[PDB]
Amino acid sequence: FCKKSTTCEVLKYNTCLGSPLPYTHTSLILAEDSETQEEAFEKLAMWSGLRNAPRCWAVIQPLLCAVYMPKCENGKVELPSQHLCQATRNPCSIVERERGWPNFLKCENKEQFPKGCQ
Ligand code: NA
Ligand SMILES: [Zn+2]
Repeated sequence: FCKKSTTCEVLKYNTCLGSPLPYTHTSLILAEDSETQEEAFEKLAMWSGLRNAPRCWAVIQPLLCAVYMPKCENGKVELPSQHLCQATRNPCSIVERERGWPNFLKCENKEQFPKGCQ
């Protein structure tokens, strides 16, 4: 329940939004707007507008990477934490005005963002 069972695929990129990754396997099961890694790349660049607000970017960048390019290992993908999600709501509240959060990026989604597994 802190992880989701899935089939891992080899990462086509070694970088998520500037950050080098310490893993080479991923899954697209968490990003409900992407079916391929090439689509996840496109959607990730779409979120890169939040760079102009450092206090938003500091928390939203690790979260988006945990959703779009998460670590897959031994048939399981890791789930992003509820604490990390809630930290984004306030400094990134501009999203609510401009487009709103997708269901897979809402904190009320307890199966996507469970608490405990930090
Ligand atoms: Na998907
Ligand atoms: Zn491998």
